[PDB]
Amino acid sequence: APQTITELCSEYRNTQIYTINDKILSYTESMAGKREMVIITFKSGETFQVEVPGSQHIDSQKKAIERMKDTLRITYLTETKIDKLCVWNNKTPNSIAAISMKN
Amino acid sequence: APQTITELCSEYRNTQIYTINDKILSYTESMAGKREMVIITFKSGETFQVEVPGSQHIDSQKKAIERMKDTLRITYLTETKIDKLCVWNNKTPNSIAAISMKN
Amino acid sequence: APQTITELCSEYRNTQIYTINDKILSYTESMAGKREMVIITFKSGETFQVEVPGSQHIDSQKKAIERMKDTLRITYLTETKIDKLCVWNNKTPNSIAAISMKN
Amino acid sequence: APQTITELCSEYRNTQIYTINDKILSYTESMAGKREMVIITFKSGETFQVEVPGSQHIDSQKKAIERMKDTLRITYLTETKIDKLCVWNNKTPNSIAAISMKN
Amino acid sequence: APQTITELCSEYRNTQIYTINDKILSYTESMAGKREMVIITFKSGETFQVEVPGSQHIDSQKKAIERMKDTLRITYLTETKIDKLCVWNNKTPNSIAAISMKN
Ligand SMILES: CC(=O)N[C@H]1[C@H](O[C@@H]2[C@H](O[C@]3(C(=O)O)C[C@H](O)[C@@H](NC(C)=O)[C@H]([C@H](O)[C@H](O)CO)O3)[C@@H](O)[C@H](O[C@H]3[C@H](O)[C@@H](O)[C@H](O)O[C@@H]3CO)O[C@@H]2CO)O[C@H](CO)[C@H](O)[C@@H]1O[C@@H]1O[C@H](CO)[C@H](O)[C@H](O)[C@H]1O
Ligand SMILES: CC(=O)N[C@H]1[C@H](O[C@@H]2[C@H](O[C@]3(C(=O)O)C[C@H](O)[C@@H](NC(C)=O)[C@H]([C@H](O)[C@H](O)CO)O3)[C@@H](O)[C@H](O[C@H]3[C@H](O)[C@@H](O)[C@H](O)O[C@@H]3CO)O[C@@H]2CO)O[C@H](CO)[C@H](O)[C@@H]1O[C@@H]1O[C@H](CO)[C@H](O)[C@H](O)[C@H]1O
Ligand SMILES: CC(=O)N[C@H]1[C@H](O[C@@H]2[C@H](O[C@]3(C(=O)O)C[C@H](O)[C@@H](NC(C)=O)[C@H]([C@H](O)[C@H](O)CO)O3)[C@@H](O)[C@H](O[C@H]3[C@H](O)[C@@H](O)[C@H](O)O[C@@H]3CO)O[C@@H]2CO)O[C@H](CO)[C@H](O)[C@@H]1O[C@@H]1O[C@H](CO)[C@H](O)[C@H](O)[C@H]1O
Ligand SMILES: CC(=O)N[C@H]1[C@H](O[C@@H]2[C@H](O[C@]3(C(=O)O)C[C@H](O)[C@@H](NC(C)=O)[C@H]([C@H](O)[C@H](O)CO)O3)[C@@H](O)[C@H](O[C@H]3[C@H](O)[C@@H](O)[C@H](O)O[C@@H]3CO)O[C@@H]2CO)O[C@H](CO)[C@H](O)[C@@H]1O[C@@H]1O[C@H](CO)[C@H](O)[C@H](O)[C@H]1O
Ligand SMILES: CC(=O)N[C@H]1[C@H](O[C@@H]2[C@H](O[C@]3(C(=O)O)C[C@H](O)[C@@H](NC(C)=O)[C@H]([C@H](O)[C@H](O)CO)O3)[C@@H](O)[C@H](O[C@H]3[C@H](O)[C@@H](O)[C@H](O)O[C@@H]3CO)O[C@@H]2CO)O[C@H](CO)[C@H](O)[C@@H]1O[C@@H]1O[C@H](CO)[C@H](O)[C@H](O)[C@H]1O
Repeated sequence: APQTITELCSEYRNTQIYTINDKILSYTESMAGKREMVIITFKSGETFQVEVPGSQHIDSQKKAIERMKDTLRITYLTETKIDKLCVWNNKTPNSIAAISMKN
Repeated sequence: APQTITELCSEYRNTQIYTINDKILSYTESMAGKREMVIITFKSGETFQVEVPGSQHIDSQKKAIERMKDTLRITYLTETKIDKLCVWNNKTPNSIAAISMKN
Repeated sequence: APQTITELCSEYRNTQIYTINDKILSYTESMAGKREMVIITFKSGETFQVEVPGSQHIDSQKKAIERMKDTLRITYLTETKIDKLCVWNNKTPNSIAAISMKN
Repeated sequence: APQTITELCSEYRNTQIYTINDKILSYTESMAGKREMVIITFKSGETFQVEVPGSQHIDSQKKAIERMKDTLRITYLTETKIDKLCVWNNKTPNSIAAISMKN
Repeated sequence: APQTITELCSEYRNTQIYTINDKILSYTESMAGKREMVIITFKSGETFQVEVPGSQHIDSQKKAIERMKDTLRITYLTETKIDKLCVWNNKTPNSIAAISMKN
């Protein structure tokens, strides 16, 4: 298994590490049908999503998708600095694969 | 996928953006049969619901409805300022589709 | 849909509004078989339960029962003032149908 | 339904009330197979478990077991004083049936 | 049942106690397919994982794996000092079996 977010991110195609080093500026959550998703933005202007669950996801990802949304909300609310995001860059906005935080 | 709440809200009919820019004044939660719902009010006087799950909801929305209720409670309790709500205006009170918070 | 706890509470029989305006004094939680329930008391001496799930509950209430117990715990722990409780008065102690909090 | 932890505890065999009146000293959580359990200790030296789910549990207890572990963690982390524990004394360490907290 | 993390850890093969006595330095969470996992590091330079769920896990562990990831996040966020980790040493990085915290 990978030992860092960067190492994990390299195990995939169409991914890149964004070094954020900042707390989340805005949190957006939708329960509208077909748009069950979370959107986060930063001071940098960069916007990121957790995608709507769909056929691009395998079973093992369903709970992890829910976990990521849980993490984004509590990260937002505690003003916790996110270190890095591993994101897929074939989606608009870029889609969150992994998150890291340092303290 | 949409990049902001406003953009997401535009992908639906009978929706409008309320710019709230305030913490939640009151939180009401019900486990009474056929009224399994949350109601939030603001200082502005405006009241909003998360609807009882029903036939107007698709399967993908069940977990998101529960998420929205989770978010409203923790938002309330932390006195977090809500920025915008995307709501359906063909329900009374208006029904929450999406929420945003800025920091 | 109702716009306030009081309005919601009036849609049912054997219910009444208790104006609490206080934080929870004691929180009791049981995982003993047939007594999977939460009990709360106040400084006023009044005691309230979330009933054990049973045949008086419809399916849509299962998740809401669990939510109400979640809310009672976090409310207790944060010393959050409860405003009102809608309770069923044909149970001993009185059984929680809805809760409100103002800030 | 019972109105206090003590009253609830008396509806069972092999149970006793421990008056703790203290915050949790240590929290131990295991995800090892056949040892999916939580252990808590106190300054008094007394140790308590939430048992591994097994055939001694009825269906209605599955969620309540998970709730009890949730409560123990958040209680530990907030340094919340536990008042009383209703425990089964036919297990080693004694097994948690109910918990109460006063404020 | 075991009464301490050390005692529990001894009921398994390929395990060892790491005495950490420190808060978590970094928290990494991934929802990428086949890498649904959490990684934590410490100031000591030691890295640990909660493994991706797979055939090495029995059914009773599914909920416990999710709980462990919940605990790591909230532990990280509250800067709570971990005391000990029971870890499997036949995985890279070492894989978390149990955790303890003292206060
Ligand atoms: C790049 C891509 O299409 N990914 C989609 C994936 O396709 C699989 C293979 O992609 C990789 C990858 O994601 O980069 C290759 C990695 O080595 C794998 N990494 C690890 C650590 O296992 C991952 C991983 O297995 C999956 O992501 C987990 O589900 O997959 C890709 O190389 C392979 O391509 C085949 C192709 O299918 C076939 O038509 C052609 O004949 O040959 C190609 C070259 O071999 O296909 C793999 C699956 O068959 O498939 C998943 C569903 O399994 C998704 O569709 C994924 O798309 C991304 O999904 C993300 C969410 O998980 C997110 O939405 C991204 O935006 C999507 O692009
Ligand atoms: C307006 C309406 O009745 N919406 C109900 C919806 O109906 C479907 C179509 O809905 C839209 C919409 O809701 O605005 C159109 C959007 O482009 C869609 N957006 C996206 C991003 O896909 C949404 C979305 O797919 C759904 O909301 C997700 O469930 O749907 C609606 O336009 C369509 O109307 C047809 C009509 O049926 C047909 O006779 C006629 O010839 O063509 C019309 C369009 O040209 O019907 C669609 C259903 O097949 O359906 C959902 C559940 O399926 C809801 O019932 C929705 O009502 C709202 O539900 C909300 C909660 O999700 C909330 O309760 C609101 O108050 C409800 O009005
Ligand atoms: C009062 C009562 O007995 N409630 C039980 C309920 O019975 C149903 C009807 O009750 C009402 C009510 O609770 O006030 C009537 C309301 O208008 C309804 N309000 C709304 C917004 O929907 C509610 C609501 O539907 C339910 O609470 C949700 O399940 O129900 C009751 O009037 C009706 O009695 C009829 C009977 O059906 C008929 O055959 C007889 O001959 O005459 C009566 C009078 O016309 O029966 C309804 C059910 O068929 O049913 C639910 C289960 O669905 C429960 O059993 C409920 O008991 C309460 O449950 C609470 C928690 O949910 C709590 O434990 C209380 O202590 C219980 O009394
Ligand atoms: C004491 C005991 O062995 N309990 C096990 C239980 O057995 C049932 C009866 O237990 C009581 C009890 O716990 O004291 C009696 C109480 O009045 C009941 N209280 C309420 C509110 O219902 C409880 C309760 O029903 C259950 O605990 C909920 O699951 O049960 C016990 O009296 C009865 O014993 C019979 C025996 O079966 C029969 O052969 C003999 O002829 O007469 C005896 C006296 O009537 O059996 C009852 C069920 O068959 O069953 C549960 C699960 O079904 C557990 O096995 C329980 O063991 C405890 O489980 C705890 C966790 O829930 C914990 O791990 C303890 O360490 C276990 O002892
Ligand atoms: C060492 C190993 O490979 N363990 C895998 C396990 O194998 C079972 C036995 O493992 C023990 C153990 O892990 O120490 C023995 C303990 O006494 C048990 N402890 C308790 C408290 O009950 C545990 C426990 O029951 C399991 O973890 C339950 O999930 O298991 C192992 O001794 C036994 O090996 C046999 C072999 O099968 C047989 O061919 C040969 O003739 O004799 C051997 C030695 O007597 O096999 C047992 C299974 O039948 O199986 C589990 C899944 O059931 C895992 O695969 C486990 O591998 C580890 O899994 C961990 C996560 O759970 C982690 O990822 C580690 O990295 C894996 O090594």
